[PDB]
Amino acid sequence: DPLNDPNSPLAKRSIYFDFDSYSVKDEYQPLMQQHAQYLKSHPQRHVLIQGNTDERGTSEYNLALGQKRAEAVRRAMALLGVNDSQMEAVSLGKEKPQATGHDEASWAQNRRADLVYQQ
Repeated sequence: DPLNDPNSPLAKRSIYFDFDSYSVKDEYQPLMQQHAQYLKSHPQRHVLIQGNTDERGTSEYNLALGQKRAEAVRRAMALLGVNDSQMEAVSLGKEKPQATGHDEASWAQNRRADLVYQQ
């Protein structure tokens, strides 16, 4: 399975965002296409799409922002013909920071949406 191959273009599972943005930049079209193709061709495969934010701003603000990030990714794959039934958009807000520093580098790493492929 390509989903288990670390050299497959499918190994890349994170989309990053600008400050305060939920726009999925153009550079991510081929990655969305790769994942979409995998999904459409494997009807049984389910992906959890988790939106994350950096720590700046309110708990509620960043929960809402994280949601919009996960939805932006789902939507981009929706548009490529993936069934809604294989996709779930959720938000972790600022609660699961991947980098734990308090600077531009850590924040940028946390303004992120991950494709979490289900067992």
